[PDB]
Amino acid sequence: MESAIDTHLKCPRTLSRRVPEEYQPPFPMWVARADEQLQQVVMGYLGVQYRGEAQREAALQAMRHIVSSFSLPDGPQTHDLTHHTDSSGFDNLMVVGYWKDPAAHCRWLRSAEVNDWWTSQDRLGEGLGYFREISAPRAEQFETLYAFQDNLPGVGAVMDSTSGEIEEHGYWGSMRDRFPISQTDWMKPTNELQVVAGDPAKGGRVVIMGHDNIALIRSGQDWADAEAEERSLYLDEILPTLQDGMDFLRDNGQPLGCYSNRFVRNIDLDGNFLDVSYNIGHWRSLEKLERWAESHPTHLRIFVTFFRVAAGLKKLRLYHEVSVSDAKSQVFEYINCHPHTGMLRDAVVAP
Amino acid sequence: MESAIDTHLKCPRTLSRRVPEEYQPPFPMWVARADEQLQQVVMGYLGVQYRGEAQREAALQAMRHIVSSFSLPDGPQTHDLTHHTDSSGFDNLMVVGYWKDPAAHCRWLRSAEVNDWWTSQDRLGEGLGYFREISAPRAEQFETLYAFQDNLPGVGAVMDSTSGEIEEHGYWGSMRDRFPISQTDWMKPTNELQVVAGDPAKGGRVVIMGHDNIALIRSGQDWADAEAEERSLYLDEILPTLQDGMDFLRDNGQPLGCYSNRFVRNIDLDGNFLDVSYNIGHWRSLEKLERWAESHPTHLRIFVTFFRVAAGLKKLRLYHEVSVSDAKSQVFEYINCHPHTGMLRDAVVAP
Ligand code: HEM
Ligand code: HEM
Repeated sequence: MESAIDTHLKCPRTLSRRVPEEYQPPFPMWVARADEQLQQVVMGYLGVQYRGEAQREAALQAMRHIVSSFSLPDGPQTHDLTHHTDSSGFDNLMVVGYWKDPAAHCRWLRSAEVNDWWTSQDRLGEGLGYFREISAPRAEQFETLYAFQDNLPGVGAVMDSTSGEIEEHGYWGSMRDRFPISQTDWMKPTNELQVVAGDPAKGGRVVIMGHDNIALIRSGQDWADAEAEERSLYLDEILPTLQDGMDFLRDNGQPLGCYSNRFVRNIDLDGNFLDVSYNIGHWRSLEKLERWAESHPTHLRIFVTFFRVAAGLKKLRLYHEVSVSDAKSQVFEYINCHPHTGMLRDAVVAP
Repeated sequence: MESAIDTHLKCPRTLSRRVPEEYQPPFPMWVARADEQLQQVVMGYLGVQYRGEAQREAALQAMRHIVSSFSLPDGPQTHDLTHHTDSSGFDNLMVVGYWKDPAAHCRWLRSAEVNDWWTSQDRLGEGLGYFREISAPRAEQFETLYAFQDNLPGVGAVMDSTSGEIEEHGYWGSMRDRFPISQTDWMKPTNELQVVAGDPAKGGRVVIMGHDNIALIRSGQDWADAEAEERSLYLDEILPTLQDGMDFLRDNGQPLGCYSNRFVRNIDLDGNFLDVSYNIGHWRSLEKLERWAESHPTHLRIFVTFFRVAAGLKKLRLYHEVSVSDAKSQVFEYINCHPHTGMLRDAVVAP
């Protein structure tokens, strides 16, 4: 039994864990580890938005261009591509790139080939929407939790190794306790999403300024290796409730502090689906997310199922990563996207 | 004319500059430039404190040990060594190291050679004080201003080049306007310096937790190369008033939000003085520092002299660097130092 907080990130606490030192969790779970060299990661979501069959091939070709850009020097270490249809009826292709070094990310982003493409007036006449939602949490500002040990997805893939079994899980509040910064910091939101260039209502190029301690969750499901048994457990017994939860956040999240809820399925560059999905959730604060996860019947129903089946699990892969970031480490930019896209929906015009 | 804010760090402003776009400064001044690869610097002040002639040789040797540690793998790019006698009558040797990569800094800090020496029980029995005051401002969170273009000292030494003449200087508020983060952030202090291990009153090992937006100023004077004329201008006409302002901050700074004011002179490892000095000032916020600089007769007197003599200066080198940093990027640690040392003085015991 180990703490989820890596030894180099342990600090004298000025805030207490939810559970006492004697706490033992109910079943094994693991976290991603990295040594002191991992200072900050960059999580970059790049999207292509389109409407209808009419624009499907153009969208895939734009996304091929973006993914190809990841192969340029200082591109991300790892990436994956997803699709979802939003509540406005628009299709959205999203690729996430992970960097383990923010200087490399910035070299890539500022490079002529990348920046000339993104800043070109030509992006405005292509009948597609494009967007960038980028955050750079420090090592202190994220946590991961896996129900398995090998082949860690998402941010875990850019870290060094897997921990042994960790103490801080199996109770509400445990996510927070796994963030090293929770030792001393409440992670409170300040200020608001703010429109700082363009107009969300009118398309074109729009820049949304972020705010400190926006929480971002990627919670994922990978059933690609499951046999008939675990495949059925997932698709028949977990997914229908999860879908209800994701629809709920998508359609009713605004008053709860859920700025954007996407429920996405991995695809390849031909647009064929893979048996892997995840939520991408942007929240005003970690506390808002905590409230929903611990009280909504959808999440509570699947939480119970997990506790019940966790011991049997062989191939079904369930995990999450959650992070917070500083305003100074966030980018939210949109080109010809509809007004409910991502952080456009809740951005404040004149705070 | 150029902006002080480097092109990659310009943002849509939500806070306005103090002067309008048409403003032209009264005389030329320059800043340090670095490209997008410079993400964050680390400024590490490492000290050895002693009292009396009886501890002098032991203190110089302790500092030789510390300076020799900078040659270890992932040591600082640059460093310099200073002496001052504090108001408590203790002598203080301080070496500053600058890193341009925080991962390198952290590899060095956590290395067995460095960390075993710092954490050893042996440190407590040596009749000397040791301290570390380390901060890591992002590129957005510091500014430099030089009255010259070549051989930039301090943090400038780890940056890439010197700018052309810059717009944002010559008025109160210009320091603030030179910080890229001032485009959107008031840089307000939150919370307080807090004792989180040990007891400042009782020596031994003491850890002080920082707070967001502590301001750190290094304002320097180098007359080493001045011929007759500039040597007299400095030592006869500037220094006596500067000394009065430094004594004021040292002895009367607490109510003003100056946590620590040190006026130090460079030395070699033998303790021979060099003709270079600087202030090392730690302030609750940039605003507190602004108020003092723009209103105190000492600083105002030398400000005026500078305006008068700036056109003539050839060899006398005057400059500053000012930074703010996040609580999560600060270290304030003390071993057997007296209770008025650095951040021990104003640290709150039970906030
Ligand atoms: C297959 C789908 C899911 C299942 C079976 C599931 C189940 C669970 C379980 C069992 C835990 C506690 C883990 C532990 O500490 O050992 C947990 C934590 C959590 N889940 Fe889910 N979950 C799923 C999807 C999601 C999604 C899509 C969200 C998005 C909001 C979410 C939000 C959370 C949060 C915020 C926590 C941390 C609670 C805390 O520690 O305070 N979950 N989930
Ligand atoms: C020989 C010593 C010094 C001289 C001749 C001097 C003079 C000046 C001058 C002329 C400026 C305005 C520069 C410009 O914007 O063009 C300035 C700015 C400033 N100085 Fe000094 N100074 C000296 C030392 C110090 C020291 C030791 C401190 C430490 C507190 C200090 C604090 C400041 C601050 C905070 C500003 C920025 C004011 C603002 O832009 O709002 N100075 N100084």
